[PDB]
Amino acid sequence: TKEEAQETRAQIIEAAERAFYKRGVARTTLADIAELAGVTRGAIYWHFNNKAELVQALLDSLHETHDHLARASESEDEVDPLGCMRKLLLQVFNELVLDARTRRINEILHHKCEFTDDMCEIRQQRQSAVLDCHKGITLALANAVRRGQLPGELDAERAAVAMFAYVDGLIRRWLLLPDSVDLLGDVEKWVDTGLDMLRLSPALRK
Amino acid sequence: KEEAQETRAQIIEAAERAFYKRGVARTTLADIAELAGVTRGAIYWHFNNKAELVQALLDSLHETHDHLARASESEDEVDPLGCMRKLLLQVFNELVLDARTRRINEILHHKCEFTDDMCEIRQQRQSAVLDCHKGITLALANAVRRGQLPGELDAERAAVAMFAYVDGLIRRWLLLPDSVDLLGDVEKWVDTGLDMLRLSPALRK
Ligand SMILES: O=c1c(O)c(-c2ccc(O)c(O)c2)oc2cc(O)cc(O)c12
Ligand SMILES: O=c1c(O)c(-c2ccc(O)c(O)c2)oc2cc(O)cc(O)c12
Repeated sequence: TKEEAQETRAQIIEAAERAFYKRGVARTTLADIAELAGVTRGAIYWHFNNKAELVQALLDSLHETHDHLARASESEDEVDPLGCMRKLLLQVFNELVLDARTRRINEILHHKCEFTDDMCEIRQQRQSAVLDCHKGITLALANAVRRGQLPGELDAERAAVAMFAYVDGLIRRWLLLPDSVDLLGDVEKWVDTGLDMLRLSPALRK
Repeated sequence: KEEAQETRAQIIEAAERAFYKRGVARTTLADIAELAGVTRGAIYWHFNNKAELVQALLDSLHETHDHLARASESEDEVDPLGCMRKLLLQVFNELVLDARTRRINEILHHKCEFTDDMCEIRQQRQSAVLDCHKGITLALANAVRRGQLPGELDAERAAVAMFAYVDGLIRRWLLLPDSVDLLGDVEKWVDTGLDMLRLSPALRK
């Protein structure tokens, strides 16, 4: 039963990471993920309708580790939301450098996953996630404005974009040129540089 | 002319269409040649492989901006920061206004995988970004050797932070266009980033 279904789902997802990583999403089909996993073909199709659905499963496995700190950062009851957002970003960067799984998935998302008309769902998916992530940072930022943590007149919306843009470019930079930027030693300076932009930038106000 | 000089240009325009439609990984020279109306032999004449075409698209982005870029990185110039702000203004303008620039960037960012089959693509991108970094740092060095940026700021970590902000903003606009108002609020976006290189203590040491 159940136990055995939910072990081969883990086996499928794990061969998917390895296969998308070696060969990229474009030219890896479910047929090939099946063989690496050792499962059958019908195993995969019961589990995952198609490739876009599997890509979304990997992208979802990234949320688990950061869950708690993000919903706390976002609740208007919490009294130190910018410190919750700070500590999230520290955990996001640490996990990236320490957890090879997390780094591998991010490198698939960033450097091995094309947007083509062939599978529009991958693009669509991604637009949702960045919108989701946008919705959260905004609420959290608004919370920091009320709590007088960041300038009281701040554009929460444009600040959320600046910040997402900075964190995303930084992750991508290090995925590309790791031995350049020591993300694990200065990790505090990287998170803080971005956060400074939100409290000091006049361009982000009004 | 002779035979065509601008067969090269016609192959490049077909490469952008092929790559934009179906992405770099599953585009062959045969697709590109069929699309260009020439033979594969005519392609190998200008290019040894696909990675070279990808390189040519990349290199074509530096043409419009190279003047404000060269002006920013020299000592002679009076206004180094104002040249980075102008360059970045032109970068964001060309992107929103030119479809070709927008398509080349959407190819680079969202339509080109880094794989073992073609490791020259990841390599060419590393060098391109390292090249860009040497530049940003030189531009940031003379600005601090002036009234423009705080004294003894780590030129290099601010170079990374800025390249990262801009690169992430561009990619974000390509993903969700009608969410950044990239054109019109242009001034604010460029400045949000440049405010970062002064105002931020974390960028100091
Ligand atoms: O939660 C966040 C998050 O996940 C990311 C992010 C960006 C790219 C990735 O590849 C990734 O794994 C994470 O940026 C953020 C930036 C913020 O200011 C606040 C956040 O809460 C997140
Ligand atoms: O010249 C620059 C440039 O080109 C880009 C850039 C980044 C990502 C792209 O995808 C792109 O097309 C351009 O960022 C910059 C950031 C700076 O601080 C200074 C610059 O001079 C540039």
